[PDB]
Amino acid sequence: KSKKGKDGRFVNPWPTWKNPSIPNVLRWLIMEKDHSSVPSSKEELDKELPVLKPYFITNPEEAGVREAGLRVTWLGHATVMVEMDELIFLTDPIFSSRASPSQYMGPKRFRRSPCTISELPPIDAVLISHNHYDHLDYNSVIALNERFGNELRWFVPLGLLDWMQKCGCENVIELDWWEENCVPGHDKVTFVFTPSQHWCKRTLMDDNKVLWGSWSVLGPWNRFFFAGDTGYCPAFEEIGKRFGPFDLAAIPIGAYEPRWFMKYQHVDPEEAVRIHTDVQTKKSMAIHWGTFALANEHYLEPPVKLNEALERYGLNAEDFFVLKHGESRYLNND
Amino acid sequence: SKKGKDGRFVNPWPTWKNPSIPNVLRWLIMEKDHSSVPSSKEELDKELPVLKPYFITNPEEAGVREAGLRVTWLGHATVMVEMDELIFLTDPIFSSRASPSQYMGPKRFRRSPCTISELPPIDAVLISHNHYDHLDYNSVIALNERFGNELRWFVPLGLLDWMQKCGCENVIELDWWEENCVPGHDKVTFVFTPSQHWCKRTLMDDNKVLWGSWSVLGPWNRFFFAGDTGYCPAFEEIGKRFGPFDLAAIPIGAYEPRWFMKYQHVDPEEAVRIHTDVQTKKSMAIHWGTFALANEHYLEPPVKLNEALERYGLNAEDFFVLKHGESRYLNN
Ligand SMILES: C[C@H](CCC(=O)O)[C@H]1CC[C@H]2[C@@H]3CC[C@@H]4C[C@H](O)CC[C@]4(C)[C@H]3C[C@H](O)[C@]12C
Ligand SMILES: C[C@H](CCC(=O)O)[C@H]1CC[C@H]2[C@@H]3CC[C@@H]4C[C@H](O)CC[C@]4(C)[C@H]3C[C@H](O)[C@]12C
Ligand SMILES: C[C@H](CCC(=O)O)[C@H]1CC[C@H]2[C@@H]3CC[C@@H]4C[C@H](O)CC[C@]4(C)[C@H]3C[C@H](O)[C@]12C
Ligand SMILES: C[C@H](CCC(=O)O)[C@H]1CC[C@H]2[C@@H]3CC[C@@H]4C[C@H](O)CC[C@]4(C)[C@H]3C[C@H](O)[C@]12C
Ligand SMILES: C[C@H](CCC(=O)O)[C@H]1CC[C@H]2[C@@H]3CC[C@@H]4C[C@H](O)CC[C@]4(C)[C@H]3C[C@H](O)[C@]12C
Ligand SMILES: C[C@H](CCC(=O)O)[C@H]1CC[C@H]2[C@@H]3CC[C@@H]4C[C@H](O)CC[C@]4(C)[C@H]3C[C@H](O)[C@]12C
Ligand SMILES: C[C@H](CCC(=O)O)[C@H]1CC[C@H]2[C@@H]3CC[C@@H]4C[C@H](O)CC[C@]4(C)[C@H]3C[C@H](O)[C@]12C
Ligand SMILES: C[C@H](CCC(=O)O)[C@H]1CC[C@H]2[C@@H]3CC[C@@H]4C[C@H](O)CC[C@]4(C)[C@H]3C[C@H](O)[C@]12C
Ligand SMILES: C[C@H](CCC(=O)O)[C@H]1CC[C@H]2[C@@H]3CC[C@@H]4C[C@H](O)CC[C@]4(C)[C@H]3C[C@H](O)[C@]12C
Ligand SMILES: C[C@H](CCC(=O)O)[C@H]1CC[C@H]2[C@@H]3CC[C@@H]4C[C@H](O)CC[C@]4(C)[C@H]3C[C@H](O)[C@]12C
Ligand SMILES: O=S(=O)(O)c1cc(S(=O)(=O)O)c2cc(S(=O)(=O)O)ccc2c1
Ligand SMILES: [Zn+2]
Ligand SMILES: [Zn+2]
Ligand SMILES: [Zn+2]
Ligand SMILES: [Zn+2]
Repeated sequence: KSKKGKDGRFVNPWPTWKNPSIPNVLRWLIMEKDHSSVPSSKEELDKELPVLKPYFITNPEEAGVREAGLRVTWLGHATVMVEMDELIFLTDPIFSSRASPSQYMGPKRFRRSPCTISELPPIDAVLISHNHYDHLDYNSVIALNERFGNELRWFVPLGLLDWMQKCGCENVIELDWWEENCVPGHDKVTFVFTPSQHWCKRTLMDDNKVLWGSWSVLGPWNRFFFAGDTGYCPAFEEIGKRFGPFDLAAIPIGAYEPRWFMKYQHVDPEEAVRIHTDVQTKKSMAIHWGTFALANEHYLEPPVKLNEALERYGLNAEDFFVLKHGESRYLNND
Repeated sequence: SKKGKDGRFVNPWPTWKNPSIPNVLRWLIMEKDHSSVPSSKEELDKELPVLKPYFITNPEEAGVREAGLRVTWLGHATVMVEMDELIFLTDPIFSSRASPSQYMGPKRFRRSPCTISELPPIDAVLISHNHYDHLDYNSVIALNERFGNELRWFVPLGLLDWMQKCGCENVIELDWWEENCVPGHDKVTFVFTPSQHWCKRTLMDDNKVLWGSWSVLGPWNRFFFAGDTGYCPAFEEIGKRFGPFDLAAIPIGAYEPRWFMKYQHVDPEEAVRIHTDVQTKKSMAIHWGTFALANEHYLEPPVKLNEALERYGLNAEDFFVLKHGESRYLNN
């Protein structure tokens, strides 16, 4: 322990130790989402954003990794299924149509989930970046703990242990910044909770009662990063130094409109490539975007801006790629 | 005329039927005890396989026109019927949970055979009553969003406000024994007909809106849809005014325990009794298999229906149960 940014707790709750943060939010009702991307008749969306059928549906076998490499599947938004070092773990699972506490108001995904809970292979762990309704889905937790359970190791930030138990999960681990743990079975892999510049909120006045963050999974064979939700911040340089080089990093590239406002909690594609450089990863996956309209940008804009920023930094789509809904990708290491 | 209409108690709608008795006491702490226990995904694939509808692989097989009659079961009471230049949906529920909340309520154990975007052009939807497993807010939004005036909403008395607040302009409030039609081709008639059930969505809105059943009289085929009901008269009356019918969709589920349910939910024997009363050639067996709204085994209703069919001198052909997503072309 020499020079890591730690928490990061004001009076009772946690602010971001990062300097760029400014405290002023006015939340989500009808206001900035509105319709400035204008998703048209679904056939348009099928052409632009085709939802694929994941490999583990047609071929339920083959869903391991056979050590060596690293397989990844994008299940919309921040839902990512990662297979490595004899483990298959999900990240920020959202399978409901609506990311909201109500059934009558809230952002409803314009792209259906590539698969269902019953159809996915045996999960060994779930990673929760923060507690927002588009990353933490009550019904999804219910489904996973109904099919899985005790066998499902939930890795959550500080403050969500109570919530997880109230949902009905027994194998739950609260982690603080730079804290680590593992799956009981496979001790060779370590799951570390690492900083991020975001916030937490589900109800009134519980703002930041629970922590946010990012996850670093250190296997013997593969190293993986998952940013979650964040604006640009110096803690990703710290992550790239302490850990790294990583094999895959999942970086949000969406919901970066009113930068003047979002920039403190949401990178844009330029800042996303900035993250990719910071974390010292070999490859990066474009998560967020494409699933929910959580900001004002055109729903196809973030990939275009990502390619522009990639060219800016002298990189190619190979280094930082965007998948289709349900598409998979295998990556074998040196 | 003999037609038994009704009614208007000193405040809400009665059933006016003799058998009605006090039997409500909402199911939030009532028979929650789930003793049918659907589980074991292996059990669900074998027991209740969800089929993939024809209009998925061949969306153009919209059928209809052919003088006959096609039906597709999309779980619970959600049924798509195509005949006599019409494709109309009935009691559409596509959400997982039939509840006003996202945290409590009956979550279907058999997911919907298809989604809203995948179905062919629907010309009409029929709403039997306002319960959360027959009237689904999100489904209504979806259809009036993909569709608009291109949707004939037929609702009981008291539901016009709800539908307009949802955003539908093509809505018709009916009192049972009243008729109407779809603008384009008026040759087909939609009639709201009696039934023995109740209505409730919130606190103190008990029976503010009517329940009932639907009779669709085309030039070529006549079709009945019961909706939700316990056994009561007027099914003979329905068989009298119109009929003989070609198809009837009769609920066969959510009947146990009997002492509580008999007055608003038929059992399969009473379903066969309805089949006889209404004068239909064939029957489709709706409700059941999708949501657990009672204590009976989730597989029991088909067995009890076949037992009652043998009982009443009828064959499985006369009263058939489809699989989830299966279709059937009842011609002639
Ligand atoms: C706009 C209405 C009331 C209108 C009025 O009477 O003026 C108000 C009353 C309830 C308010 C919500 C309460 C919960 C939230 C509190 C946040 O700190 C701001 C966003 C939310 C989601 C609020 C949004 C909005 O400010 C609402 C919906
Ligand atoms: C659902 C009831 C009324 C039902 C009825 O009496 O028929 C209405 C009455 C007051 C309504 C709220 C008033 C403040 C807000 C107004 C916004 O424009 C939409 C969100 C809110 C938070 C509304 C949500 C909801 O639409 C409420 C709670
Ligand atoms: C009970 C009706 C729906 C009735 C129906 O569909 O017939 C629903 C519709 C809108 C819902 C409200 C929306 C705003 C609020 C959302 C909160 O997360 C819970 C409390 C409130 C005040 C909700 C209470 C209740 O859940 C309402 C009023
Ligand atoms: C009330 C139901 C269960 C009711 C039943 O037995 O049918 C319970 C089951 C799980 C419960 C939730 C667990 C997670 C959350 C814990 C919070 O500290 C309060 C809100 C939430 C969202 C809870 C709300 C509510 O208390 C729920 C949904
Ligand atoms: C009104 C009851 C009961 C009062 C009590 O237990 O003393 C209280 C108990 C718990 C309260 C809820 C807990 C979860 C949420 C906490 C938020 O910070 C504000 C909104 C919510 C949704 C609260 C709204 C409401 O105020 C509740 C439901
Ligand atoms: C049992 C609790 C209260 C617990 C206590 O006694 O402290 C009570 C409080 C409010 C009650 C609900 C009120 C609305 C409904 C009234 C019906 O007649 C039965 C079902 C419902 C949905 C009730 C279910 C249950 O009877 C609840 C949830
Ligand atoms: C989610 C809040 C608060 C949780 C917390 O902050 O600790 C809890 C506290 C009070 C809870 C309610 C108490 C009465 C009811 C009890 C029933 O068995 C389930 C539904 C109801 C309506 C409960 C729903 C939910 O479980 C509530 C609203
Ligand atoms: C706002 C939290 C969700 C918090 C979370 O998801 O973490 C949810 C969880 C349980 C929800 C309650 C369930 C019972 C009631 C359902 C009604 O139709 C609206 C009012 C009540 C009292 C609900 C209010 C609100 O919708 C609650 C309290
Ligand atoms: C409050 C939102 C819309 C808010 C917005 O436009 O941003 C509105 C939009 C549609 C509204 C619903 C329409 C159908 C119902 C009408 C009832 O008489 C009251 C409950 C319901 C379920 C309404 C609840 C609430 O009033 C909703 C959900
Ligand atoms: C707090 C407002 C008062 C505003 C008004 O006078 O309209 C009241 C009056 C109208 C109320 C709604 C009317 C329809 C529903 C009646 C239910 O039995 C409880 C939930 C609902 C959804 C109510 C929630 C809430 O109790 C509201 C929104
Ligand atoms: O568990 S799943 O089989 O993966 C699952 C879970 C939910 S739910 O989380 O919201 O209950 C779903 C909700 C919808 S809907 O359009 O919003 O009604 C559709 C499909 C779903 C599939
Ligand atoms: Zn967020
Ligand atoms: Zn987000
Ligand atoms: Zn009913
Ligand atoms: Zn029903």
